[PDB]
Amino acid sequence: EPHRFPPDFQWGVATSSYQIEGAVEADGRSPSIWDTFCARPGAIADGSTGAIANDHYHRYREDIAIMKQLGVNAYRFSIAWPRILPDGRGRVNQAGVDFYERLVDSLLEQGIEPYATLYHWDMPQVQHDRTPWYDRGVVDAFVEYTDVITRRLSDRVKYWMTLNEPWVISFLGYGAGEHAPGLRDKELYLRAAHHVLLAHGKAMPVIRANGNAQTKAGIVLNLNWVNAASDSPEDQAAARRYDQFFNRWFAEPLYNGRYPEELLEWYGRDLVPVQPGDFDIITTPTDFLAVNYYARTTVKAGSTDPMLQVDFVRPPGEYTAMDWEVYPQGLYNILNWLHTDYAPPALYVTENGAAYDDQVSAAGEVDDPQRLAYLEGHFEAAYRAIQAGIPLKGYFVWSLMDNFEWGRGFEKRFGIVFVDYATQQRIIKRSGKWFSQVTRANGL
Ligand SMILES: O[C@@H]1[C@@H](O)[C@H](O)OC[C@H]1O
Ligand SMILES: O[C@@H]1[C@@H](O)[C@H](O)OC[C@H]1O
Repeated sequence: EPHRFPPDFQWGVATSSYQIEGAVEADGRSPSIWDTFCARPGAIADGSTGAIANDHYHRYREDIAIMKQLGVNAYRFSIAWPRILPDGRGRVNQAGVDFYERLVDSLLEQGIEPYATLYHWDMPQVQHDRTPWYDRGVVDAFVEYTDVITRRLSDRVKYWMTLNEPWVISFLGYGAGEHAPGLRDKELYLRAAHHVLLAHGKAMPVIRANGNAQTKAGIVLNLNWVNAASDSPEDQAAARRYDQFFNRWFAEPLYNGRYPEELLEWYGRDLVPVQPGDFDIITTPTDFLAVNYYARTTVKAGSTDPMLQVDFVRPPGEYTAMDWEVYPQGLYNILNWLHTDYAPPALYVTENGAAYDDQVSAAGEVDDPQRLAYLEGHFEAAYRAIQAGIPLKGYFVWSLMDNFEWGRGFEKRFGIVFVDYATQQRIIKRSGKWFSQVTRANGL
């Protein structure tokens, strides 16, 4: 009664360049804003950096053979700007383009469809020094990079995502100081949020011009299910503000050419650097909307976040090692909201997964029953979305393998494949062996 996904459903895994590649000085790559941020005392919980990570730069063929064992028909990765244009603009680093050619050819040779993210947070440092996200000149810098890389690969890459999680780039990078470049200012976050949207909309016709009739592109939004802690008017309004901040701030511009008006007023409307024609650019038609979903966030009126006047509440329930509530209904809820309000022609889940404490048994196995249960419940929510008529075309598990989890460093393991950092040994987890069966059965 709750069995099979559509016959051409895309089952994948996802990664990003800085989280897995390592070889940070190899083959002409220049430092990213993350290579510099990892130097800051207190920025990374375990004091780690992405300098080596999974060494996927060297080990990609072995990682693609693991993908074949998992039976995925798709693979979501990001392209490092610092390998392609190490001076940020101008001179193409041929050897960096060459890595992504070898990666894309190794994937298509194994029948794995490439889903390429253009921007997953690793701007070159030298380019951030000229154009941070809050400087409108960042838009043409991103379009130039997009132009260069899409010209080289669009014969072989059909699916293109512009930027990964505008909320993270803007708010964690410039509003909360938790991600590179590590600034913390309401105005800088709002400028960066606007310029991310404009870089999305200006990139879109360049991806299309450099491609063919098969080329599909879209943006990737992180979205979480937001819940008021109670029916108190103060708590309902706290939830609505947080929802406006987290979920609607990017979606409303993308589909309706407006920011959420109540939150825009709350902030100071003049702080957002909107020019005439900007919403026409931001609303440029997309082929799909990609969604990164992890959790339910429960909000009360409070002062924890002084910017939004909210506190977070943990309902009784199940939490990952990140302290993120496990709420698979939230994924159905988000997909249904997007379907009803915006009618994207296609939806992808480009990230969903969990971090739990993992150990290699005496027998060399990784028994992760809480990660397996996490995935089973979310896959079941996706199946329900499809049965309700929501045009969900694919699902990418975060992550293929344990990697550098940004401010959490390597202590949080998201992989369905375990990495022994002492040896770079990959061990497919119990959750990975289970997924190996889901992909092959195309269902649960
Ligand atoms: O994507 C985001 C994560 O990387 C960070 O820890 O804070 C919020 C998340 O949704
Ligand atoms: O890259 C990932 C990000 O997109 C998600 O929200 O945060 C977890 C990271 O693993």
